[PDB]
Amino acid sequence: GIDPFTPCPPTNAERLHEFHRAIGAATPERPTPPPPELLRLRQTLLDEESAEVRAEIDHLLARQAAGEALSAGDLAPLAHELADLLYVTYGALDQLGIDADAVFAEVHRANLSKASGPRRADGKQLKPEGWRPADVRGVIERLQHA
Amino acid sequence: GIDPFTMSDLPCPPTNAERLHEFHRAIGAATPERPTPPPPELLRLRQTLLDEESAEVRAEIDHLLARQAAGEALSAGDLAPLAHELADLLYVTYGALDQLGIDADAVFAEVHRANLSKASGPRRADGKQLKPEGWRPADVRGVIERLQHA
Repeated sequence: GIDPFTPCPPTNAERLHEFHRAIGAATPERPTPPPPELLRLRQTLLDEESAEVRAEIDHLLARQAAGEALSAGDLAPLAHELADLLYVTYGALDQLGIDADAVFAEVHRANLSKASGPRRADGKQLKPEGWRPADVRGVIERLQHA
Repeated sequence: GIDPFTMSDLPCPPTNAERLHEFHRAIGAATPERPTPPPPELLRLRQTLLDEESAEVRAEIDHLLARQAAGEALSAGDLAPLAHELADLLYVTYGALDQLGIDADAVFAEVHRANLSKASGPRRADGKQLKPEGWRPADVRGVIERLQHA
């Protein structure tokens, strides 16, 4: 039964669950339809961070257009903003009670499978024979019933 | 090292960042291990990918909101398109970091540390989060400097 003889490192999705506990945002374990106020907030957070990343890439491109060879350190603001974007993307999934890792694993499976196809002469990736799309409707279902 | 008794299946799954590194190897595009300034073509591609995916997520939230405005009660299944698109957004955000040779997990860990620390602050009367005593901002420059070395 149970006796003295009776732990993977946390993932970034799991970090968002810890964060939302810390800010008192009590987020659900299983997929949960959100109130509209939550959707609007998540939209705003995504729009704001996306714009920040976009602007930073524009700034790096302008420096390159001027003849600059950027250094690694020059990438720090962009890297920071990309991580902030992950933070609000994971954040939206977590507030929806949707396991980001489970959904991501399915999208990764379909993308990796697509990568095994040939390329067109012009370089476009083609799908292989027997390629199955990501079935995210199926993932949501399994999360509801586990 | 390894022997007839070794268990090859790892006790822990790859991180999503690690999955992007695997993806890039699969498309021929074998990306750098350390921070690497990109050519402008690479930045333009990553920008387009982010713009397209963020626009898809945005429109899908708009559609959910329209249905709620109409009096509908969303089901968990109604969230699948949005969840798919948020995951695609993760895919191209991690993809950008991986193409820059920047370990997304190391940068995220620092952002997380600072955000979690801020969450330990008090709230103002109107609920605005305040920083605690001893708060230190995310030092992503320092992370990038460290990633350049063994």
